[PDB]
Amino acid sequence: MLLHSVETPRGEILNVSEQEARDVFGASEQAIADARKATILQTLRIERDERLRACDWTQVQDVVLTADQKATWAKYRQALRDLPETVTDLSQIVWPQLPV
Repeated sequence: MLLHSVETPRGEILNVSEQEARDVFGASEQAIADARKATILQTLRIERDERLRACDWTQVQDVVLTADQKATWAKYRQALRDLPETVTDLSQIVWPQLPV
């Protein structure tokens, strides 16, 4: 996990570790925590969407899988959605790992 954006004293930096941000760019510990909160907040929402759209290869019934397999995968999406879609993602998301 690296901070997708730290607005350091020398300006804005894209895709940077907490180490690199402080070491080279001289980012504040309040600027690290902020960017950490915000990278987490970005990751968890997008990650839920990733689990849906990446596993969409099973959801398209064109694939040659059993109804059981496709149902387990239709449950995979629906279980991620059964978990409340966390607005302002400041809670450790624990969701299903894929069956196959």
